[PDB]
Amino acid sequence: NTKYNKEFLLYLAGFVDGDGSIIAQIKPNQSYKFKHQLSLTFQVTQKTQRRWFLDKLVDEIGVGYVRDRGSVSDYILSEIKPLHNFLTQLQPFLKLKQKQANLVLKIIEQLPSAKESPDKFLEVCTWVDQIAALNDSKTRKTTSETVRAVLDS
Amino acid sequence: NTKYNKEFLLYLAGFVDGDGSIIAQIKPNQSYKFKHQLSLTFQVTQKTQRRWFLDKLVDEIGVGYVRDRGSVSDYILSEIKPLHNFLTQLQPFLKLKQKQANLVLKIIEQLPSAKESPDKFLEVCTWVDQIAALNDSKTRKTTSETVRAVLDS
Repeated sequence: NTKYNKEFLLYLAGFVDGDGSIIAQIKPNQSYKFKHQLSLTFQVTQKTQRRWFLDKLVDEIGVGYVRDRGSVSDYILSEIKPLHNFLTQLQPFLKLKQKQANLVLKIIEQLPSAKESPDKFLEVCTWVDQIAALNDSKTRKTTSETVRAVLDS
Repeated sequence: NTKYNKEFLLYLAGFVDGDGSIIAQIKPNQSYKFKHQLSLTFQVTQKTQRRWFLDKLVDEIGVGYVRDRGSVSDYILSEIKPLHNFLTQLQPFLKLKQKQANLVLKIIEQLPSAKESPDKFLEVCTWVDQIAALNDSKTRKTTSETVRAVLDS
């Protein structure tokens, strides 16, 4: 229920439209009722020499974490409830990635019913794919890609 | 010159910090007094399917142009006077690329004197290099790189 400052949201939306990522993924996981688990991730990446900017985002957003990946680092926010509150506030200012944000919110509002319904879940799976297409990523996998995801998990 | 709206500047500054380019170059050119010419470029790049965002920037900034490269296109602003007026207004909101914008301004304000003084021009050459380094680009060239730049001209 953190309320963010509008000038911050305006600058961060332009930053996100230029280089941030709003991503959803469905990965195989035998512990889940439908054998797959959803992950939702707002991500900003910088070279490690500007990791201060990512640690600053954690201070300013109040949630999320920074992870190192060698010569780059990311700010990651993947907790559902703070992610919903953050993207609800950022969305009105996004111009290139607003549809990704809208779909993540739609997915999150559907998760209680996706826990029990196969139909509700499979429909989340279609919105996951719509996000990937908006992100210019692959939305369809070959048989080898599917089995390899299973093996990787 | 034109006065830009502040919420547009905040959003565009975050967009520039995320993925925009403030670049300066010195290239060999026989017709110039010191045998080299300066180019100053503010550049935003998008995939061609989102070229509309770049053509929109031309409408909103009031100057600059869009060029197609392959699967990508750029908005380019390289005219001195409008570039100075635009970066003067955007600079207070930049958080990662502010030093590049300030050096481009300092270069532009030095251009009348750099026209006649070798020392003024060579000093602009040092600011060009400082921008390159801030851009994580190389600031020193090998002999083959220098001669090739001559040949390319």
